[PDB]
Amino acid sequence: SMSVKKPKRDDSKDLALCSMILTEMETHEDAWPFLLPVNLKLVPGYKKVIKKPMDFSTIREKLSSGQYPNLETFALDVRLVFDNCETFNEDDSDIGRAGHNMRKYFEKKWTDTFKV
Ligand SMILES: CCC(=O)c1c[nH]c(C(=O)OC)c1
Repeated sequence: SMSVKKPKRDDSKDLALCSMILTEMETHEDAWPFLLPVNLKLVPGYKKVIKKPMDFSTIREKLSSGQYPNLETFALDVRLVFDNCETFNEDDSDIGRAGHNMRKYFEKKWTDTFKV
């Protein structure tokens, strides 16, 4: 509270570390469904069903332009990518599978990078 400061983790490397994780995401072989925004004019349903579209290139742009206040807002957008994917795709589809795989890949890198 006021004048009662909690000790707080060093956050000076967060931007660089998030960029690094995002690069590992981008270069994963199952990243292809998520590299670019879904084409809202070629994909039926998507615009109406998915209220907040998100993809790696949009995350990269936001990261590169200081639009994440902290690492948690970054993780929220990354998870949003995979939550959208689950909403729109069958688990037993290539894209569905890819989403699960990439989510797992992210969360381990997240834990290993920041959870001490
Ligand atoms: C034609 C199908 C298609 O373009 C598509 C289906 N699901 C998705 C998607 O969820 O991208 C992440 C794209």
